[PDB]
Amino acid sequence: MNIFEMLRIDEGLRLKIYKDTEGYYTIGIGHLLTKSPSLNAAKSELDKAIGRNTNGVITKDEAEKLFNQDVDAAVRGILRNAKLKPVYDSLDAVRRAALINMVFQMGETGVAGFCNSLAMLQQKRWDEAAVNLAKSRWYNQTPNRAKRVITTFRTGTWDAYKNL
Ligand SMILES: *SCC1=CC(C)(C)N(O)C1(C)C
Repeated sequence: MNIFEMLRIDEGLRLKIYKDTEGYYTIGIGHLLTKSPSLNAAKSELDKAIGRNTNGVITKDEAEKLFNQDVDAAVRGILRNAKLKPVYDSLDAVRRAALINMVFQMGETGVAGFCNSLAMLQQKRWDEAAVNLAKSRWYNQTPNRAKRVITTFRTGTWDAYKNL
């Protein structure tokens, strides 16, 4: 298991524009196109992202390309963020992947707001961190996914993602 395989399981793969759990136009492996309710706006973002006129449809290679960019961007985002970098650096590689997964899903800003949870993680109080992480809109709206990420932070293993 690794961050790519982990997010591939959590985000799925779809080659046509679809709406994500929040109702937002998305494509590929969880590539958010826009929060605008206009399909035309989403299509424009997609053609820009891919570099051709796609009419709302891309290939698996194209999906994987955006995905690699989105993973890289999440991580570099973490490393440029004064609230996230110290926790990230303090973690082992498995729990690092959990933190990348959160940022991919909710953005740097949403995760930075988890300051109480981040402090518990910095302190390696893994069970306490897990309890605090669940007290969140994130857990309530995507509980199965949140449970997997929280298990990863609690155990520092991939147990929630193997057999899946
Ligand atoms: S969200 C940034 C942050 C603030 C403080 C409460 C000092 N923390 O421990 C972290 C780094 C979580």
